[PDB]
This record gives sequence, structure tokens and C-alpha cells, in this order.
Amino acid sequence: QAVKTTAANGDQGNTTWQKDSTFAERNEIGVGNNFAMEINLNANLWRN
Amino acid sequence: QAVKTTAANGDQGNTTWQKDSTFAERNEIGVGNNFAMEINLNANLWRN
Repeated sequence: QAVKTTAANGDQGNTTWQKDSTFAERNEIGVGNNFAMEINLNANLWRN
Repeated sequence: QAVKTTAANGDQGNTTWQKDSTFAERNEIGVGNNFAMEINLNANLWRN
């Protein structure tokens, strides 16, 4: 959920109001290296 | 889970008893396209 900086006169920074007046509420987002799978090709070819 | 048409006097298609008298109660059924993991092949080989 998007957030918007508070008056932030002194530390209310992360402290923030809802940004819902600007963005949606539930919004997708994924963090970190992307998931994947791994495999070998050439060795499998030769094995077959 | 499963069912059967009721006495069908009117608008009773979804109006249903439990047909599972003849079936199981938690039969496994999938929805939509199956899971998949795409991977390009030729360019990978050439790059190797």
C-alpha cells in the first residue's frame, strides 16, 4: 500500500499518511532476486 | 464436490441435492491452464 510522507517536521517521515488519494490500495510488488529454475542442456544431450 | 438437478419444478438447475452419494466428497479437479515454466533454448546454446 502506497504511503505519503507526513508533515515530517521532525521524524514523521516513514511516518506517513495513506497515499490512497494517489495510488491504489492493494498493489503488487515483489522484492529480492527473481525466482527461477535451473538445468543443464549439453550434458543431457550427450547423455541421451 | 458434486450434485444433481432437484425436483426441477422451476429454476432448479443449481438447486441441487448431493449426488456424491455415488461419488467421493473431495474429488480433485483442476482449473484453467496448467502450470508452466518457460525457457528459451537456442540462444542459450549459442551463448554457451
